[PDB]
Amino acid sequence: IGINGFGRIGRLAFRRILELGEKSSDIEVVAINDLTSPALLAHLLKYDSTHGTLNADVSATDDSIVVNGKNYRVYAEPQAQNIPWVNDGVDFVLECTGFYTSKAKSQAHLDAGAKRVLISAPAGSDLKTIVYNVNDDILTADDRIVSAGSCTTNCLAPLAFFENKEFGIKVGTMTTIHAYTSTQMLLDGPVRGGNFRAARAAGVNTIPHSTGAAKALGLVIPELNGKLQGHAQRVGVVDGSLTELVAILDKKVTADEVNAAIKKHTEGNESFGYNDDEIVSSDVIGTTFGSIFDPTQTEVTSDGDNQLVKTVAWYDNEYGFTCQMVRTLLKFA
Amino acid sequence: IGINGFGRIGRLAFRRILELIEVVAINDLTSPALLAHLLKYDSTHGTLNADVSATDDSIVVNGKNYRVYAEPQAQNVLECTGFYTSKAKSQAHKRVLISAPAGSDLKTIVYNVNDDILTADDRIVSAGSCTTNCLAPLAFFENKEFGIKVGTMTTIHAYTSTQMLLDGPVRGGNFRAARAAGVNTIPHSTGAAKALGLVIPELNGKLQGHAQRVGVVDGSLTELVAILDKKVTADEVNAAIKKHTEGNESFGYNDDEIVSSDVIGTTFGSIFDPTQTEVTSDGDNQLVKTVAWYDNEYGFTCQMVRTLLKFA
Amino acid sequence: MSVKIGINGFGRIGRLAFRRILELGEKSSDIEVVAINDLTSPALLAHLLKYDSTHGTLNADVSATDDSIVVNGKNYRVYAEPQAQNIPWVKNDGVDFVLECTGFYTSKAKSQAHLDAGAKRVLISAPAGSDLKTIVYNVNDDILTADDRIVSAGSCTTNCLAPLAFFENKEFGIKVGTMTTIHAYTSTQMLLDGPVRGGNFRAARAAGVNTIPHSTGAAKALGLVIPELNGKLQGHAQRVGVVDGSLTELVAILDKKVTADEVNAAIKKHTEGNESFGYNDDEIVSSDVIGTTFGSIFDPTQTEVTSDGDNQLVKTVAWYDNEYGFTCQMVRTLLKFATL
Amino acid sequence: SVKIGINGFGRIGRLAFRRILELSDIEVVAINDLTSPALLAHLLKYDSTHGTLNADVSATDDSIVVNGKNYRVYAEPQAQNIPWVKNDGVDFVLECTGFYTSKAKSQAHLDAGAKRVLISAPAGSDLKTIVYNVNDDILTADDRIVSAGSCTTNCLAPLAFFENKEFGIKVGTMTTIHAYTSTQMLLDGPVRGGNFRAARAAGVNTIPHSTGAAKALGLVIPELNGKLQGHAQRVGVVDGSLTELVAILDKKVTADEVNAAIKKHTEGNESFGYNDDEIVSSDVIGTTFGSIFDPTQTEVTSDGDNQLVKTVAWYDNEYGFTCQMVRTLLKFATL
Ligand SMILES: NC(=O)c1ccc[n+]([C@@H]2O[C@H](COP(=O)([O-])OP(=O)(O)OC[C@H]3O[C@@H](n4cnc5c(N)ncnc54)[C@H](O)[C@@H]3O)[C@@H](O)[C@H]2O)c1
Ligand SMILES: NC(=O)c1ccc[n+]([C@@H]2O[C@H](COP(=O)([O-])OP(=O)(O)OC[C@H]3O[C@@H](n4cnc5c(N)ncnc54)[C@H](O)[C@@H]3O)[C@@H](O)[C@H]2O)c1
Ligand SMILES: NC(=O)c1ccc[n+]([C@@H]2O[C@H](COP(=O)([O-])OP(=O)(O)OC[C@H]3O[C@@H](n4cnc5c(N)ncnc54)[C@H](O)[C@@H]3O)[C@@H](O)[C@H]2O)c1
Ligand SMILES: NC(=O)c1ccc[n+]([C@@H]2O[C@H](COP(=O)([O-])OP(=O)(O)OC[C@H]3O[C@@H](n4cnc5c(N)ncnc54)[C@H](O)[C@@H]3O)[C@@H](O)[C@H]2O)c1
Repeated sequence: IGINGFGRIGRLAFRRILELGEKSSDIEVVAINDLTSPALLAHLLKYDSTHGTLNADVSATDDSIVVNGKNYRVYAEPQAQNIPWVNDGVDFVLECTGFYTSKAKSQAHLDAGAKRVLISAPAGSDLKTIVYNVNDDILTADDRIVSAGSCTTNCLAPLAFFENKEFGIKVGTMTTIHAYTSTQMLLDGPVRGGNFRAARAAGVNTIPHSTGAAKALGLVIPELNGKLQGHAQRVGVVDGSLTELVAILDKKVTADEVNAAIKKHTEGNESFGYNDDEIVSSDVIGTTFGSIFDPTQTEVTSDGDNQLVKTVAWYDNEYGFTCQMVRTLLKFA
Repeated sequence: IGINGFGRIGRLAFRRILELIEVVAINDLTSPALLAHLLKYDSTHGTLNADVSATDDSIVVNGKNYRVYAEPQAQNVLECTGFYTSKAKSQAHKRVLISAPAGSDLKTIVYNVNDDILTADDRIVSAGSCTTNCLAPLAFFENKEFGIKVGTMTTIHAYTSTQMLLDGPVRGGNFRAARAAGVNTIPHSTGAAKALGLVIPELNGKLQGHAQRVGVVDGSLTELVAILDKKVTADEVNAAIKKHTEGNESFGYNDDEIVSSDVIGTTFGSIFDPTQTEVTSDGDNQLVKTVAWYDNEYGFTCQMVRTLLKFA
Repeated sequence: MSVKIGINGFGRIGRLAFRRILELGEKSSDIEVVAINDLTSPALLAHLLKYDSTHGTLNADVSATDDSIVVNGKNYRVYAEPQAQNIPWVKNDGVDFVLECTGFYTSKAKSQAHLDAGAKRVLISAPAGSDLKTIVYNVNDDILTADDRIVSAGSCTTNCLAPLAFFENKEFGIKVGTMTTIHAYTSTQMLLDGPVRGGNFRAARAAGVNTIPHSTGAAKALGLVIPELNGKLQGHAQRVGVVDGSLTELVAILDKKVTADEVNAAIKKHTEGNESFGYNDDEIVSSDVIGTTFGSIFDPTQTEVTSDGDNQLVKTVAWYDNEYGFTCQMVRTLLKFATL
Repeated sequence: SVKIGINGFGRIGRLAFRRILELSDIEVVAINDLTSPALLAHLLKYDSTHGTLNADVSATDDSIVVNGKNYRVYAEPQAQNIPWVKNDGVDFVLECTGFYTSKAKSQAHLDAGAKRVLISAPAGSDLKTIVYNVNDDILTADDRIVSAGSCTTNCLAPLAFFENKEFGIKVGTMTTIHAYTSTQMLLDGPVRGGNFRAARAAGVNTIPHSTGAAKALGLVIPELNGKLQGHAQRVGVVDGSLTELVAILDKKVTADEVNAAIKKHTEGNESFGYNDDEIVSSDVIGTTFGSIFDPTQTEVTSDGDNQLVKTVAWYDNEYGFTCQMVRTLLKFATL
């Protein structure tokens, strides 16, 4: 594997692959590309303000990072086609930059000689978007450029998939109360894209924000195609998010009935977990699920024949999503 | 006018009454010196542009004396302590306005929704919660125009003084209220939806909802997801609700794509935000999302003071 | 057949002390915790032990009963007696020794209550006056004797400053010093501006959105830990908007003319194999020390010597996890104090 | 009227615009940045630190409109190609981009036809560094490119100047407990310059950080050249900072004596204020002083003949420093 973008997702992908050890023996990272010195990349891998200090020996050379006696070549090629990692025997590209979020853009990795590309984000409606343990089965040996979806997609998908299987979703709306991310502003100022809300200080604001996670969920769950919409509120934490789903269902239900039906689909599920301890956002930081169902927030509102059903799942939008991406990575082998 | 509880709401009530009626005395659990200091210097709302000092038994603002008591039992009124949230408790205090929900056995007033149910016989009145003053007008005018069959609310809400600075024992013993407010999204109860029946009787039993407490000092928004009687578009929802904001000092309007800190210091109980309106349709099934911002401190406080002035 | 601990105050320090004793396992075998006292339900105490916003989720089986907390099949009786003298844990649970972590018994006279309830010994998780021993493990744990009944583990700042000042003074001689600790907010601070116990104008202010100047006795009282520095240091804190992780800056006039390299090499040698006084030259920031087991971590990258002829100021800096770092120091002092 | 072009409509640039607007025979006529006028108008109107501008703010395709007055917005990354002198009559450029932090770079504004340039940062040793009400008197009619120093320089300079005047500073060290700034990272990641500490999430860290404010204070107070060093701790608030100074003085002093001596130099001083109410960082947000002396934190440590003196001053590193720069801009008109 070649990692393009050794950012939050790229470095956590590296940590996840490393900590899996033998359960990841079928893959091996060999090289990294970013816009930065190997010295700083080694430093950021080692010391993480959100996830703590890597329990491993981390150093840098003029052109690489060294972890536990193993050399990882670092390039600084802004153009994906000019990365010569295919010098390192790269077969697949983990595309984590946010600048190649297209079949047409990620084509560059296939030009540099990659077999396959997995993009760490939504990447259009014209390729497969995989949420592991929802639709990883649509993957075939012909697939060259695949989206691992967004963090919100990996949280919403299993909640919606199993809720719809059990009760039938006619229509739903989503709000994700979502940790701030690296595209946001530390202080009010000019932001790429020019968005009036993305421009605002992330740490001291609730910021309404677009996600396609609901609108595009059709790519992951065809039966929900065109049935969901939603948006995010970016709030003042570094990591840890929850998705609220409000839906009209086919079936009349109670909260207990919704919770027992969804919970059964979490039994032994490493992608879609369960928690009824009344956790809060920081409790999911470092968890390995893409989605954690929280029955304690389930709410069914009924007046005669009209019924609204609220369900909620937590997610570590960094490490939780990353563990989903790595599961999807391993399946590509 | 006696302010019981010179806290966030009590001190902002004092600032609001001053900047506009007159306060004559204050009760809390603290020295006059600290109360004068907290009135003067406010981490959320800035420095009071007035001369503030203390004596051994009072606060002085612009040459005017405001007597300070430290009596825990009110049996020794703007009730802002959070410890007298009942007709029975507030009995201790001509009239009492409680700065919070206070049960189903007295009137709960959201100014510019139901302040007209007030009569000269009313002695103990609830000004409702901050969330009630935000939700009420959004639900009232949305229901008037389109008919709400059923709705759920989520308020993305600033942390408040009942929450914990760091994980620890909290009064009430709630597992979530116990957790560090500044570094958590914390699911949290509000009665604002379930009890909205007290303010808007026809929405009784039609709404539920809850809060997510998030890591800002002040400034909140309410999301309402509803099944309506009428098929609508976002533009149609926004134009219909917006007309009810024209000249409305309690229910304002903003389409500039603001964020939470922009409402800090605003005088509305509720600010409709058309930019977040969302209609989801598959055949005959339709969900409508509407959103209103609120300064849960100063916005709610300006609502309480409007309700206070109507008592004269 | 070991010394049985009652924890009074299952707060930040109390719960982390419990986690530290648990994770030490056999290295803590000559201690065992049997009982807890606080102002709350066992259900909430078990919840707070399990889920920690700063230090993460306890890798253990945690539950509650009507009157206790259960960790890994082991029962820990929970009382809710606000008066230390009325905690029946001596007769009920066999408590030898009280770990006093409430902040409300921060005196020989107040902590006397535990000796009245029948405890042999009390270790206070804070400064507790100038009339009992204040121990910083690996500076002065040697002044402990079997006669000692009520002992202070010092403050977090004391456990950070003490070794930095002790070894700096040993190598160069401190004539005079001032300290500033840039310190995480703590549970005594306010979430939003308002009335605070003690009435302090600064402690009253919203902790998350302010730099708040604040008293520490850590410098003034450092004499209790290091007699030769007695009356030579003063200092104060700036409380800043993080949940945990602090650093102490020491500015001193030394006997010796020095360079930064010379100060760093001399102090560093006293960190070799030192479980209490660690070393880090990776250019870390506050969050990097959250969960570290040192009371103090020397940071040579911040060392600064300012010279104009014969006038010289030396700035040295050490990080500390004011929660878990200090707690690991308190537990080291606990394991010695009980085994005396 | 004094006619101003703002280059860089960032934190400092937008606050400079607010300050000049609220003031006095000074007027902004044009703005240059790398963004839409729509977003610039939005950020001027709504400020997460300083609140909502009490004025009517709108945008056109090429300008910002405030209270029926048009302010042309350019998007020229090269200072020499900003046509604001011929188009808008710009006299003085307020350089607030961070990318022209040199006599040689800011020369570009003089090439585009500007009379003078004031740079909102340290800008080297080969032009004057002015802290208003310390050394604004060294300005002459020949000075065309001037540094306003840093926020920390405007806080430290008066504290050190008046402390040294009264007692003589032999040697000092500074720590500024400083709000996070726009160069810092919202989350751990690659940062320009590659600094291991500047790379770290600003909102959840105390981050040790360089300032030249002490080492280069020689530019403002020549006699303290080589006598001071120091550094910053970047902490998790949006704005509001304090400078601690620890010094060996010529004179034996008490805290009361230090406080009375320094306080005298704050009387009527619009640049170097006084506050003994036991304030905290947020209380200085929106204040107009470059420095606010806080006697409550004064500390003298003595053993025999060895004495350390700790003094402290607060500063709104945004609006306080900005009010200092606008003061230096108005003095430019008297030249
Ligand atoms: N952070 C999350 O919660 C999260 C989770 C799921 C999806 N994602 C997606 O993953 C991607 C990465 O986001 P992130 O949070 O890691 O951001 P980040 O800014 O931390 O990571 C981006 C990294 O890519 C590097 N980079 C940028 N342009 C490059 C180029 N042209 N060539 C090489 N390297 C380049 C940057 O220097 C940086 O290190 C985005 O597409 C994002 O939407 C993020
Ligand atoms: N802050 C908000 O967003 C908001 C908005 C609407 C309503 N409210 C309600 O207003 C009330 C006050 O909340 P707040 O945010 O001002 O909190 P706060 O804690 O700052 O104010 C409460 C004040 O009352 C004092 N007090 C406590 N017990 C007392 C007693 N027995 N006698 C006298 N004084 C006593 C406290 O010392 C404190 O000064 C609560 O009911 C709250 O639910 C809060
Ligand atoms: N937090 C730090 O960084 C730190 C570091 C070292 C020292 N300390 C000291 O440790 C002590 C505790 O501080 P903390 O941060 O753990 O605070 P905390 O508020 O989290 O813990 C105090 C606990 O004691 C309980 N309590 C209070 N009064 C009680 C009583 N009368 N009886 C029983 N339980 C009672 C409270 O309910 C709470 O659970 C203080 O003396 C503090 O100064 C704190
Ligand atoms: N923020 C503070 O506390 C503070 C205080 C004193 C000094 N300063 C200095 O002020 C300057 C600006 O700092 P800031 O915090 O306002 O930063 P900022 O990022 O908020 O502002 C910089 C602005 O300049 C614009 N810009 C960048 N390059 C440009 C170019 N070539 N042409 C035109 N516009 C360009 C950017 O779009 C942005 O709007 C820096 O030199 C900084 O060191 C900052």
